[PDB]
Amino acid sequence: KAKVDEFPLCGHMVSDEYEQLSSEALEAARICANKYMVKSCGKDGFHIRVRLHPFGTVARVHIGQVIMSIRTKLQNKEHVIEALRRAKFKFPGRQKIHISKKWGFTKF
Ligand SMILES: [K+]
Repeated sequence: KAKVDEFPLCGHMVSDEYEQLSSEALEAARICANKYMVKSCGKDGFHIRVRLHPFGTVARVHIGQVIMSIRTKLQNKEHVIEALRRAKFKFPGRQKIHISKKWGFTKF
């Protein structure tokens, strides 16, 4: 089950570049974001996930496409921003950070 009720604040690393991202860069970024989150919110104070596939491998990203998402308690908003802001260093091109109560999903 997804802790949507307990971790209502969502942070999203939104791509602003079209490009291929290696499994190594994506994992690096997840490590980075995870590390800061555990020491800032507690190993169980959040949920993190890479929204790209295949996840060596290579994954494609489009402009405006979510790369990574974190959910936690409203009080940790600032830590999420810092987690995503650091992690975006493992990826070339430009990335943006979006905060909301929605996790988002692919739709047609
Ligand atoms: K970057």
